[PDB]
Amino acid sequence: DNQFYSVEVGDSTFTVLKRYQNLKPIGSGAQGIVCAAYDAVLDRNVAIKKLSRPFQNQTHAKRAYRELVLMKCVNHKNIISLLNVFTPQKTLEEFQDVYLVMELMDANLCQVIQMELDHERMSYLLYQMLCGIKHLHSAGIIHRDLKPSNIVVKSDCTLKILDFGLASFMMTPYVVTRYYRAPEVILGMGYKENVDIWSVGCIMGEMVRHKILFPGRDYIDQWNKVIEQLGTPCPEFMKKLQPTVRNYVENRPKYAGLTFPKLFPDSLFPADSEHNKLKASQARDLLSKMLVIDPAKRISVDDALQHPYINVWYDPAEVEAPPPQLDEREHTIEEWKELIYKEVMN
Ligand SMILES: COc1ccccc1Nc1cc2cnn(-c3csc(C(=O)NC4COC4)c3)c2cc1F
Repeated sequence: DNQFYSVEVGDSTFTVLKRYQNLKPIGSGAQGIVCAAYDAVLDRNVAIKKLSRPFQNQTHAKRAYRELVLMKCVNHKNIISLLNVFTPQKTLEEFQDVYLVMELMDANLCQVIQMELDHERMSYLLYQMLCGIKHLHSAGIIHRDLKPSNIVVKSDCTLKILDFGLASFMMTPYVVTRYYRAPEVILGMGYKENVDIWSVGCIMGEMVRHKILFPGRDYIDQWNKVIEQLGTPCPEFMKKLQPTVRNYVENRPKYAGLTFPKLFPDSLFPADSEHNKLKASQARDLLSKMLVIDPAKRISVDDALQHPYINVWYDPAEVEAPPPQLDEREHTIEEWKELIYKEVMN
């Protein structure tokens, strides 16, 4: 008679509704554990993420409350949608965990980057990323923390973006990934819409190079790998920095920056036919417009969707979407509990 049952997937206890059967682990981020299962009601396979007590601290509660509201507020083919929310607990006092159900995908973008892709599939994945990004901007949402681990794909090359970005001490052993954050985020300078274009550039470069473009233990090593490859930024970008961080960055050794045919040689691109030779140059051209330190010179999302390497998928009903207030604050763990609990009850 109990409409719930408990399964032990790895070390986490998955207490889900009886409609979800055959639970199997598929992924693991930092906010919860994800499982695949068969939804006996909808007759389809779903992905279930379990958020263990998200009100336990401010970082977990701010992120959980954020993505819980936006996923019923924003819809798109390239932005993941909510299928069902539930908690096995009955009252606010007993409230513990939140389970998010979404349509099951086939792989992470990290698994796809490890593969060798043609120009058709690379351009299509990059087209779907810019479509969902522009819908986020159309809804007044800027990500600033795009990364392959939060992007899922299917075998038919369909792409969807999992999370909604940044708004922070972490009491956890798992470290966050910062290799894809724009220089303005690395140095704290303020941003516009095109801050996510940089993250697209690091991903697109990684699909070609099969190596993290700007690795490092901290922002100290990361900014080094940026200027050692793209070059020391121009003084107009310099003066836009805060005086403290402007001094440190200006005091670094000056680099001319390697050219883009050198950062991405032709041997890394499908270059056997004439059509493949042209697409390799168009791809490298999009890398040149996206991977630039200065945001004022950086290409925008709308201009990237019209780039020759991308606009082969251009379709008006697919690019844009309707545009659908502001709940940013600081609460206690008890206040955060009720705020998240009522969002689950809806
Ligand atoms: C509700 O979820 C969320 C909501 C909000 C933010 C994040 C999430 N997390 C999240 C969602 C999804 C959907 N798909 N995958 C997936 C990766 S790999 C694979 C697979 O191996 N599929 C094979 C087995 O049958 C084909 C399937 C996910 C992995 C995830 F971490």
